[PDB]
Amino acid sequence: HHVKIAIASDHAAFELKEKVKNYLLGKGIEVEDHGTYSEESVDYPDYAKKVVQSILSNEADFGILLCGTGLGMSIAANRYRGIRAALCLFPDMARLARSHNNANILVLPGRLIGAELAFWIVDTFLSTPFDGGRHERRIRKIDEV
Amino acid sequence: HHVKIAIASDHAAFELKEKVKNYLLGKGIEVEDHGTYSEESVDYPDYAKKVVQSILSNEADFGILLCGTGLGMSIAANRYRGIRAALCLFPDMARLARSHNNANILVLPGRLIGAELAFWIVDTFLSTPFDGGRHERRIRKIDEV
Amino acid sequence: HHVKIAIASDHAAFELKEKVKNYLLGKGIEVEDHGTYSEESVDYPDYAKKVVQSILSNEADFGILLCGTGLGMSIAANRYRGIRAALCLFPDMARLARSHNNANILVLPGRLIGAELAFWIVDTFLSTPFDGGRHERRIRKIDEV
Amino acid sequence: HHVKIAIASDHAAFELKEKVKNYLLGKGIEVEDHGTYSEESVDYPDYAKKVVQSILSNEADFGILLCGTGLGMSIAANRYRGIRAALCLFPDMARLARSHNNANILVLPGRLIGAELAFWIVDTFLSTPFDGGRHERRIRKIDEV
Repeated sequence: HHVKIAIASDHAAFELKEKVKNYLLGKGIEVEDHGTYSEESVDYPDYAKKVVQSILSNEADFGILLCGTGLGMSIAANRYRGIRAALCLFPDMARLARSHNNANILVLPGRLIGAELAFWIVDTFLSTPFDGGRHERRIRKIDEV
Repeated sequence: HHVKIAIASDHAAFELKEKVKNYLLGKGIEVEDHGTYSEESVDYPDYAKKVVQSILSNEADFGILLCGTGLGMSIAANRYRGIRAALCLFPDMARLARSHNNANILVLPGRLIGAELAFWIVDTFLSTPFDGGRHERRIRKIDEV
Repeated sequence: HHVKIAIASDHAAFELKEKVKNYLLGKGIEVEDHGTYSEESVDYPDYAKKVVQSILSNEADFGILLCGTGLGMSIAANRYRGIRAALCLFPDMARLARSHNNANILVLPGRLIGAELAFWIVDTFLSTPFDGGRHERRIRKIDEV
Repeated sequence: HHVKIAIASDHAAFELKEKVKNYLLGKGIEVEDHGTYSEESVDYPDYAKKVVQSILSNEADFGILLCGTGLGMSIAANRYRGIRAALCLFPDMARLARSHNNANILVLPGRLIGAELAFWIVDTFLSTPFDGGRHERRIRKIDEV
């Protein structure tokens, strides 16, 4: 449980964000919730930036970003060198995001998946090591922009 | 059929890339294939950059990028301002990628989905307009990095 | 809105069942809720049978069955000749379930999908006609046991 | 590798059926291929029955059935008492199909999923034990028709 998560969502994925946060808190995982804090309409990139800043500053180990489909977050967060944000719809995607892409942000679709599936994806994401190997060159090439 | 597509993949998604290319060619859609041109091992970011350059230079209207899971491509392509690359696993995701995110690159997982599903995703992506509206602010915010 | 739905779930998919029911009711669609009526533990086949009976007696036009993954319901309901229960995880599956399989029961996974995705699947299921054609022989063969 | 699989598909899922068969054969798993043996048009229920008969006669340990979407096979095979055929689109579904439903037939969508994903689903299906417990009552209730 000694892993620190920075989490954020827009209004469309607020409900799932809350469930994921509470799931983590229930395991004694340290969670910083960057919002949003209601279902009033907000813009996803504002929230991507808060989690990004926390990862780039080494203030959290992993990020979790959520919007309706995950697409907006997957686009906004990956604007930043050093960020590898992975939109995962089932656990094997999270496994590979970690194993192959050394992903540091998990992106979830708040209107598309169920909470219990989200929890399995989160557990896989947080418990899978990076394989290194031939993947390392590829991850470095992402940031050779 | 007057739409121009720039397509690329790594070796893991070469087979699906070829099928998608041929599907497009069979409809009389202009396709520029940036490679890779075999199953010999290559690095996905090298191929993301070729499609990106083509979109940013207004040499193609839409990009299609493929790797094993789509994750590497979704990360690498979204490093670039002006690029909105959307990892879509089923047609409604492509619909929303266009409607809400004005996506200009479709990312597909070459080992995860079937060809006929990929074709439906592609058809949806290429035939859905951007809604504009309140989405426009969000897409602009992505590039306010 | 002149379509009558018989719906049921076990305890694991109670929450989604309620959301789907209320979604339908909000469109003025007639819904008969066969339960379950809480999250206390129950057995999915008991609920499959209630919706099945309603379809076979021509008391409802379509059924909707839900459990955690959809698997139990897809197995239990398809024990009955005349029932074509289709486990659909995204809208194109519901489209084909109707177009090709003339499905009369939609099965949804209550822990795996999000409510808004479920609503799109339901809308597709209820609004897609059967194509007939060469599919008719296949549907008849299902019941030649 | 001492597990015997009976496999069958219609024409729409012939390609994936062949890949799955060869994957199994490459691990030294005994596979009986009930067809179909080309892409000429056939009717899925004819093939469901062949695998079903093999499972009910204790001539194979597990079945694998494939059609375009999996829906036809999931309906046709589950007509038979003693058969628990599970349409699985990702590995966790196969895990639960085994753990909770003691599934004896895996159903795969031949046009919807990629081969490497199918292989992961198959590996999970064949390597997961039934949990028993409170699931046993439910599986018995399926056959109390």
